[PDB]
Amino acid sequence: PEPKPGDLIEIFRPFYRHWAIYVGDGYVVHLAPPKAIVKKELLYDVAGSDKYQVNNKHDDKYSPLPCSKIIQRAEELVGQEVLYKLTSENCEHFVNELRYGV
Repeated sequence: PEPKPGDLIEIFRPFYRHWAIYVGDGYVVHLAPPKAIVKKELLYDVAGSDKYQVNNKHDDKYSPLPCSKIIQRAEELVGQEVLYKLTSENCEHFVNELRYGV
């Protein structure tokens, strides 16, 4: 089933979860090493063969930003580097910041 634009994507990679944000038409916005940059890539490629799901876990208590703001922000961040560690705590924080705001 296809994710909605703005949906948080939890990719069950072996021994670690990788987070992304769906920005429509098959694409996700996520942090990746090409030292790590914000990339706009195909969900097909980012998920690979790994199991994944939509997980807007904080939607029950927190209110998501309008889907226009989620996409404008996520896409206007693409290209910008992050000099911090690619921890699942940080990958979750990065996407939660895009969906819910600061």
